[PDB]
Amino acid sequence: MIKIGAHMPISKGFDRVPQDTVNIGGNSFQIFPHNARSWSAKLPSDEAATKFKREMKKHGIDWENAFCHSGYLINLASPKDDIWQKSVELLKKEVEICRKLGIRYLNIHPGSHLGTGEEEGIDRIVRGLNEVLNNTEGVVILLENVSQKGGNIGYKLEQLKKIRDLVDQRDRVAITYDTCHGFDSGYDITKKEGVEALLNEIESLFGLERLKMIHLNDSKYPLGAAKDRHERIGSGFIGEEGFAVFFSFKEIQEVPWILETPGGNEEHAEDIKKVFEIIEKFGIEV
Ligand SMILES: [Zn+2]
Repeated sequence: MIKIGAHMPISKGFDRVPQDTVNIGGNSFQIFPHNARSWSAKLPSDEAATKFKREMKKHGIDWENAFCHSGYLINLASPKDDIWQKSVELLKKEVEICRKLGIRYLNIHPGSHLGTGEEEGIDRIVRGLNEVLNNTEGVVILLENVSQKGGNIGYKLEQLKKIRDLVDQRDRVAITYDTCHGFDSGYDITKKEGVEALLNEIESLFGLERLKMIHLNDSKYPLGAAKDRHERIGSGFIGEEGFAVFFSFKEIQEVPWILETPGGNEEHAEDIKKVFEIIEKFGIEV
């Protein structure tokens, strides 16, 4: 079946997310683990966590379709030690928030070396991940591919594998594929050859079961732009045709599609409708 959803607001409480998900036509979702302004974040209370799990059960949300996404502050590739340390300590807290909520996945951008070098930046990420993983249990951290802006690490899937193969607990590191970041970086999912090459690269670098989530974003810019601006499904340079090709692969259908396109619940409900519209219009099986 198609597993699809969106990044959901948590400002009215975690427990409202399951209901909001089915109300936009989804059965999967992504959420921030908190709304902290700085390096310290609160845990959900026992009460909040219980309500969240109860609503999850009520609405039958598959726990393999529910993700947390870490915030913008954390940078494990930071050349600043104090930023690296604080980032490490906040990520641990975020893992513990996931544990409390029952969330199995925490998704992050690997980091930015801010112009101090990709190789040293990768080692820092690796070391940060070790400190986090070796001091926590259960939760799997997902590495997201990103756009090639500034010192971003991870715009090539090769970079995610270099990080992952050096981590102590590899089984607790997996992969998220963002279609907009990939498109920025030359990954052409608008052609079947492109999708096939993507799949082969994922299979060879990590194995296909390491692909835990797809961030389904159209792009404001052409293939290779490296611009990192998301676009509504069907309104960008990937388009209805591009996504139709992408959707035709069973390997792609196996993974939850999570929207990070502009707007909120209202706009995302439309994108979800658009996805099924594309599926119907182009005669995609299923
Ligand atoms: Zn992200």
